[PDB]
Amino acid sequence: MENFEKVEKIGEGTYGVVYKARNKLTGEVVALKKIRLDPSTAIREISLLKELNHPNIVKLLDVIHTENKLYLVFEFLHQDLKKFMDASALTGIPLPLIKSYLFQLLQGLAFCHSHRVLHRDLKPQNLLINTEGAIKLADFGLARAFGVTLWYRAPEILLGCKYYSTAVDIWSLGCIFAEMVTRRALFPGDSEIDQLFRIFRTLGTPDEVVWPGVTSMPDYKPSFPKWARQDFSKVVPPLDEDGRSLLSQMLHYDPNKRISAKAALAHPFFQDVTKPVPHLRL
Ligand SMILES: Nc1nc(-c2cccc(CC(=O)O)c2)c2nc[nH]c2n1
Repeated sequence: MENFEKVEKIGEGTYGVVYKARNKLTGEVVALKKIRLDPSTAIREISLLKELNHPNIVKLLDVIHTENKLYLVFEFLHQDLKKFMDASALTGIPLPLIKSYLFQLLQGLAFCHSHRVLHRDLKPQNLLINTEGAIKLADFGLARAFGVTLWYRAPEILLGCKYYSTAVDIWSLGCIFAEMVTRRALFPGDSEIDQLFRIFRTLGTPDEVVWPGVTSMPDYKPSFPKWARQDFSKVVPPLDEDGRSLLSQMLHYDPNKRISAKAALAHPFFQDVTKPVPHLRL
């Protein structure tokens, strides 16, 4: 590369290959994302995301459009939440650290949402951690500009609603919360219908009482099986009553009923939040 002294593939991301790269002029290590194309609107829209700065969002440092190729340059972090959860599977992530991470992620969502930016595809691979106890969300705003792990997808998306709201991100974060606590994915579906039916088997099949308008969703079928709903006490033990209450508000079926990021920060579950230091093996 003409502007990067060295470049190493990290892995296959949601938009193309992601590289660890060293800027040739400055020496700075960045995450360089090559967008897999064959989009003038996307360039201007994403370029606006360069302006956003919060401690819990991965900075978009640059948008590079050269040689008819598109690259996004982001601030590099040394581990994602997926790998951290794997590394913590025998002990679990300590509760104070789960709580710190959830609090920080909600601050990042609240910031992004207040600026009219959604994620739409939050998942452990786009939640990145550092050695100082921070966690940051990567790739906020890209999905709208550009138009597969289904495990974190909100039910309205799975039911074919093409109108996204802030609530889709709260759903995904609720699923991630549950996974940090239990050390297993909450809804590890293998297809859209398996994903939907895993949700239904835990939370009950939605109906017009809990979710007015659900039966007019594009992909809703009156033939869906009708499962009863399970208690969160069975789903995320040993999470306490405060954590279970918050999770239940993040996982309401009706997106309009789900707690906002701002309201979630005020929940009693955060009546003793702290910022612990994680043990990261790099
Ligand atoms: N080390 C590192 N890795 C990634 C990364 C690498 C591969 C995949 C993804 C997410 C996905 O494609 O869904 C993210 C970063 N994104 C911003 N900063 C980053 N730093």
